[PDB]
Amino acid sequence: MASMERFLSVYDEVQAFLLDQLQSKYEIDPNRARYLRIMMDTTCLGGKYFRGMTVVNVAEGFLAVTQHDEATKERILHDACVGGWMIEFLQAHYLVEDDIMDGSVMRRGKPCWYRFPGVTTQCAINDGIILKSWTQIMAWHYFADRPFLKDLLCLFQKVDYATAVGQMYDVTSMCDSNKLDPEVAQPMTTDFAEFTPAIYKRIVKYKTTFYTYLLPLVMGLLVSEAAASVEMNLVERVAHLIGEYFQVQDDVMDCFTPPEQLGKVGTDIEDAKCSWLAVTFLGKANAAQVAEFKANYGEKDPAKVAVVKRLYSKANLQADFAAYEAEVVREVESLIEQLKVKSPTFAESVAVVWEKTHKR
Amino acid sequence: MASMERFLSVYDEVQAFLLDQLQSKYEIDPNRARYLRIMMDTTCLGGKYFRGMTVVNVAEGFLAVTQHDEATKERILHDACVGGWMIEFLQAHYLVEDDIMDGSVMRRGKPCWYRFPGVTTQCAINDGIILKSWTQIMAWHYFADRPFLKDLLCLFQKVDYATAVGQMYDVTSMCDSNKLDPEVAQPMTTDFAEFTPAIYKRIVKYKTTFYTYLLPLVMGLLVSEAAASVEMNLVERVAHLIGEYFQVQDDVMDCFTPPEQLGKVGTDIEDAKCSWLAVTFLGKANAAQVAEFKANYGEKDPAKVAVVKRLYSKANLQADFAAYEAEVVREVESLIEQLKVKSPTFAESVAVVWEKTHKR
Ligand SMILES: Cn1[nH]c(=O)cc1Nc1ccccc1
Ligand SMILES: Cn1[nH]c(=O)cc1Nc1ccccc1
Ligand SMILES: Cn1[nH]c(=O)cc1Nc1ccccc1
Ligand SMILES: Cn1[nH]c(=O)cc1Nc1ccccc1
Ligand SMILES: [Zn+2]
Ligand SMILES: [Zn+2]
Ligand SMILES: [Zn+2]
Ligand SMILES: [Zn+2]
Repeated sequence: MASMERFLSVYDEVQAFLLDQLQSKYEIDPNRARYLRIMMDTTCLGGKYFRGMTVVNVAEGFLAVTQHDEATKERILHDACVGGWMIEFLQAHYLVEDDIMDGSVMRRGKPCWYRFPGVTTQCAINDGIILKSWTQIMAWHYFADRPFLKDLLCLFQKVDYATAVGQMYDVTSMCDSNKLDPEVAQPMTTDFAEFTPAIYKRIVKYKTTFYTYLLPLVMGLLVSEAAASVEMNLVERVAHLIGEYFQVQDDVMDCFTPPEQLGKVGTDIEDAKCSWLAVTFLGKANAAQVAEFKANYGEKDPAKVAVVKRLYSKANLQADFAAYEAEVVREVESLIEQLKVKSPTFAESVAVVWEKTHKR
Repeated sequence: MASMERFLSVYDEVQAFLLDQLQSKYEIDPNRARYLRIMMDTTCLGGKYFRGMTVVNVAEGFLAVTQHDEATKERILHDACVGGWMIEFLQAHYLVEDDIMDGSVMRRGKPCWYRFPGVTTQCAINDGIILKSWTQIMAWHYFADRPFLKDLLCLFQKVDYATAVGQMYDVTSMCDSNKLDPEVAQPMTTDFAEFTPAIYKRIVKYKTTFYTYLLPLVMGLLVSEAAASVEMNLVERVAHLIGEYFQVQDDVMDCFTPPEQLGKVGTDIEDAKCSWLAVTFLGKANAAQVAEFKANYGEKDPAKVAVVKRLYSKANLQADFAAYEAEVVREVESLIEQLKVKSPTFAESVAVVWEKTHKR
């Protein structure tokens, strides 16, 4: 059975389990069950399933080199699919809530969930809470007797937390740290002194890399009972590196990819985000350019946004990106090589992860 | 050491642990650490700590009748305080998010968190996410080697889920079930056919009773290694009963307690909530009264809200409340008696829980 079909069948299984349990144990009625079914499909389906499928990929890698009964192979694959879905549902939680937080309009060419006419923010916040609770219901049901249950919950827990910490880092990235105060409305930074590579890296490391690359990799090891075949510090390092790279790409696209292609109208400039473009622009700009940046950034006014886009174009940031790219290639290759010492197989899964990110 | 002082010291300990771990492991800076410290205090402190203190109370009950080394008594009490804080932080999560969801103004005589000038909804949603992640960080750290860790996480998990399901039941309670559809903006019910005792009970059972009464009781049993001294079905029944009663009281107060006393301006009528007053009014009203209710309920207009308040006054709902109260007294006493069969001590903790609710 091909990986994607297995993964998608498990979605149907898991959905049916969750909705059946709401009827038998939580006194739900059919109309609310239908609402939740539609919520799950709309928020969890329709992406590329990169994260969930990485869990499946890692597990398949181990199966190819490990002796097992056929029933055991199927069990490990079912586990990897459920675990993949846990990550996809955790992402869905964060997308729902983030879209609300940011007042976002679209996501993947469709309205944000909260904007659906029969949803509203009042329900959507709670819907996003339910998305994440479903991750736990899945784990407790499908993995109840599994030897990796503890380590899987503890890891999941840490990644979730890191993610929420990263969201805080993100939404506060255009404030001056020394001015943060719940009592005082937060001015946008005037100096941009905190738009540095190191500050940027911290945002991205927590907000994206733990759930997008670390969790899928390590969950595939856990459901494979293979975490002792890897040096965990190398897994962390490679995950944080590829994940950073993934975000820089996302930041570039926000500014330069046509809205129809992107699935949304990017607003990083208007939102004054600490993006890779802004940090790298401020890293090479002259005094006059920095001044023109400060006068136009973080403003909804389209004339000012176009001034910022023009400043990025004239600044030839494509060249800084090529250079960053080349350095990421060196380091990712270095880590992959290091991972071969203890597990060729896992090194190869990381290679696959890298190819799917590198050239996308 | 008195229970409240122990409980409050543990708060300081747990806060310090969480903020220290954010500095040493999550790369946090001092200003964001301060923001989170202020968030925790503002959202978790200042209530009566009924829920957290119930865990401590149950545990103290067992200590009085069980042989242990002094160090063990202290360990069990420390555990009960951490576990109490887990519940208080879970409530804080839900209050933060619910206040946002409902567009609430005040809570306990202070502005809702999201309304603080340097917070905003964009941060507050995430803050509420962090509140709940902190429950898990506490459990994994303080209870890592504990024999009850599994059962405690699994229970916690189920209660959290039940709560989010109850929130869905609540926010959808003024819609016609058969009209729920994410594609279509939801009209308020015109018939009120779903304002029944049984539908009401389901809302309250999930939205409040699991986290307010069941979880504190059962967490006190778990940290005491005493869950085999009780019949769990009796614990559930008594928890659901007292919790229902607690909510009916809350519903009455929303309408009739002066705003300064309540800590907020109650808006159940304007929000068209399925309250105990509305269900009991519709249960005794004549045709003309029902018609006047339908014309005025669920409308911000103060003239219409005063018409609804007047209809409740003329309907002498105090008498239905006395009658309900008397029946709750019978049943709670019956369950307490039943609980004495296997544990006098735990029966007595439930009595204390009841006295603190009954006459408050
Ligand atoms: C363009 N420049 N050259 C490198 O080698 C790295 C960067 N910028 C960067 C800063 C923070 C995170 C990721 C990339
Ligand atoms: C201005 N130009 N037009 C596009 O479509 C993309 C870019 N520049 C770019 C910046 C950083 C990395 C890669 C490309
Ligand atoms: C007033 N009436 N008499 C009872 O004995 C109970 C109710 N009403 C009620 C309905 C749903 C939940 C809780 C109370
Ligand atoms: C109208 N009246 N004035 C108050 O202050 C309270 C009530 N009535 C009431 C309704 C149900 C239960 C208890 C009291
Ligand atoms: Zn965001
Ligand atoms: Zn982006
Ligand atoms: Zn609410
Ligand atoms: Zn209320």
